[PDB]
Amino acid sequence: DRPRFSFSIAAREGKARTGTIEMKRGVIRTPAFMPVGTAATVKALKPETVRATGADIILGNTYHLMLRPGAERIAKLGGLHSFMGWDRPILTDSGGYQVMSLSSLTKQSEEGVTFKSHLDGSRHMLSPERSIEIQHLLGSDIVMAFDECTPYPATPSRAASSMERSMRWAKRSRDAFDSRKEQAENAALFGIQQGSVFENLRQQSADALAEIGFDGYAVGGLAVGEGQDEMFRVLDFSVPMLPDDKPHYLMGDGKPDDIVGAVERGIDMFDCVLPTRSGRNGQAFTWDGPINIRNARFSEDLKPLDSECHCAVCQKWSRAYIHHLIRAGEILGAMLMTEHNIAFYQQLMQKIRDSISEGRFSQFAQDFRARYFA
Amino acid sequence: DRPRFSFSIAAREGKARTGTIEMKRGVIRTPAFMPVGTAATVKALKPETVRATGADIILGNTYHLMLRPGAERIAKLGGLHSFMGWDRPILTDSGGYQVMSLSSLTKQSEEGVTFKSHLDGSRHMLSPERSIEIQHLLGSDIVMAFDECTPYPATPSRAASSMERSMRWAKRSRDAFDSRKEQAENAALFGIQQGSVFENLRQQSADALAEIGFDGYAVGGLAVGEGQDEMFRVLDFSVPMLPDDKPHYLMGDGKPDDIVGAVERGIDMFDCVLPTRSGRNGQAFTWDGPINIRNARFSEDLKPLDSECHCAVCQKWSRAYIHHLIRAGEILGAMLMTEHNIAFYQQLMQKIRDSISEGRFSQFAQDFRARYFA
Ligand SMILES: [Zn+2]
Ligand SMILES: [Zn+2]
Repeated sequence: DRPRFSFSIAAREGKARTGTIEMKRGVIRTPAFMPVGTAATVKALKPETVRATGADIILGNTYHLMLRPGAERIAKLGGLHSFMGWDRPILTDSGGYQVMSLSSLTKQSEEGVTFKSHLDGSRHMLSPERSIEIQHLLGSDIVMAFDECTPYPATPSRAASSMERSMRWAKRSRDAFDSRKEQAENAALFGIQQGSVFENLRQQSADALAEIGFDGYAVGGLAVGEGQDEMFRVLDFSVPMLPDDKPHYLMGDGKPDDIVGAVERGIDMFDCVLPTRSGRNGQAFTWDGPINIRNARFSEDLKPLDSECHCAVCQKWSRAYIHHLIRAGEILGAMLMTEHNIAFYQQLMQKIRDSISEGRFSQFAQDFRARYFA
Repeated sequence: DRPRFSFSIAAREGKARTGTIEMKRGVIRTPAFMPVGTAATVKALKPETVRATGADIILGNTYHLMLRPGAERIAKLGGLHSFMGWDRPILTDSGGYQVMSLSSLTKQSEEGVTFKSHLDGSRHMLSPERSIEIQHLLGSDIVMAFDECTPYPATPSRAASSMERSMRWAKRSRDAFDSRKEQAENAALFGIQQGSVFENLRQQSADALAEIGFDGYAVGGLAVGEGQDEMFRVLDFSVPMLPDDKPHYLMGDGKPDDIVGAVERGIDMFDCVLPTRSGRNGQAFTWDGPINIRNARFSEDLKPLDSECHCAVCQKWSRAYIHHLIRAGEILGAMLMTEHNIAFYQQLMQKIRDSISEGRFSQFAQDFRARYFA
């Protein structure tokens, strides 16, 4: 019934857009938050719970999956969707970022990268061709081109070199994806803009990616230490360089205010790990800003994590109980914190979508920030 | 509507019985498996999931709760049921066993015991009066008398001394419970038979407890190293000493075959920790015996944990997936293993209840053992 891929914009306000991506496995409402699944699980949540929070799509980490349980093994078992029990779209990253951040003994070349697993020191390889193949074996719906990441800060020369290599690799990724009929006909492929903080390099990258042609365009290389002011400054000039009629995906971690500002700058998709990572460490998001539930001030607080949140956690349990669970190291604490935090991010996305649709997003952003930072 | 406490026996076969305990917060089907909640949580499960597995009642560990978050704190917050979100009956243990097993610097006397917390070395006290008070503060439905445990093996003299002290403490527990109107009118009190492996001491203990009078009678002091043959030998003579018309509660850990044999000997209630403890360590129960899901033989096994199990885990996920989760140390692995194992124990209890009701329990026990140990 549904097409391989169709992005439609229903409403706009300034640079912000709201709409839908239709794919074979489901519809994705945009702007979208895509919860992160590492090794075939969204931390401490059954897939049905992830869906109940409002997620339309989740991310799978290729690097983690190729190490454990293995890409070929997942294919033999019927693919990632079947394996983990999530039947809606899955976006897979290329594996490259985690190779840089997590792996050891990395050897980089124009062909790709060889590296040692951080788990057992076994040797592995990634390349544009192999990354696209692994994403095929997983049965990914949205496949990411394999690129070479640029650390922050980067000199103009190094940023240019890595961007140029990334563009050559974007073409190789495109060709690998297209040559595999089943993948080409059923999945989508996104390209990744590079260029660090440099406007000229960002423009060259956008031009190269548009010439190749992709179903969507990510902004890569941000959220890696430059800070919000600089990230926003780069997004100001970078997002307008990308094709307007395709989704714009900001890759990287983000707080609620990062998401709001990025949407104001034309971003349609987010993959923030913060709500799945920081939940078990005690951080809970609320409309009045984040709290750390471990703080002693919550030990006898009968209110829910957030006073307005519609999630199941906030309907049933108190701050006092969750404080106890997290302090005690109980698994249920991680379950409840993670469900609430992902649900909070999804409610943020719903408010963003509704406000853009109603032409009051700028007001929403101002009201959101005033209260969140009060 | 329902009474404070009413135990009714609907059917019998040999020493085995099936029936119901009616209490204000709900009906408990017997023979019953009562999943263990330590510090106000059944490991890795929301209360609704615990209920979905078939549990009618759960256990709360008094020792753990008095340390964290504290009994007075739980009372201030509205009681244990409200705190953790379980609205059905809760049985609380007295705290005594864990004082012996887990605490340090224990000082025992005829008055009670003082001890240091294993968490932070803070000093605490338990006595018949204080244990009953803590169970009141938690809002327990079934309160356990506070006793003095007897290690295995025990000399006849030491077993007699501890049994005699336990009987004096049973009277003190009875009086403390009765003097508190709200507790006496709404909760039930069980006494605990002691006497180690000695028939004469078990008889003296049963006589003392029956003279005092309780709503139910536990068999204490077993499942502590004597092994199944000896446990069954002691149950053979010990259970018939207890009043026939009240529930018989075996305190201690147990495998599926321990439960079946104990029911054959007249036990009505079980509190086995094994399914909540061993799940995250890899052990899954099946009708063909236990398996360890971490074993490499399961890495590509698409079958559910058990071929007949009706639990949600066995409807949705494969052995291969759960193998991966447990090997990877993922929280979802513990969630799924624990849900399946508790559900397996509940299905065992349902088959036991149905077979007794139908006068075919002896056949069920034989068939169960033949297959479980094949
Ligand atoms: Zn919530
Ligand atoms: Zn099952």
